[PDB]
Amino acid sequence: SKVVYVSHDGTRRELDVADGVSLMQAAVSNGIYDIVGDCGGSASCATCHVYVNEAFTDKVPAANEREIGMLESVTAELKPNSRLCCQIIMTPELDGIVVDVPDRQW
Ligand code: FES
Repeated sequence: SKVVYVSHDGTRRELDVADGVSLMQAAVSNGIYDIVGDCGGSASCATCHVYVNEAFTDKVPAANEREIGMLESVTAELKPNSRLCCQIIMTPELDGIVVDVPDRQW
């Protein structure tokens, strides 16, 4: 399924992500350098921060308590649509999802 990672300067990078793969994993294994994913996807670091386009924030599972706590420590601006993309699992239902990546993770 399609996922578009828009870098902070506007570059739209599209990837085909298989079902069950997190957006963080697909990102770090396909050159999306603006996403670090340091902890490996256990909602333990804040380095996979992205802004989910509002047309999809409702189709994606709500952030659990751990993510909510971790998001408080994001280094870039924290927005209402901020999410740790390691917590977003790709599914056909999300095909076309767009996420904007901040200018910093650390
Ligand atoms: S990869 Fe660490 S919180 Fe997402």
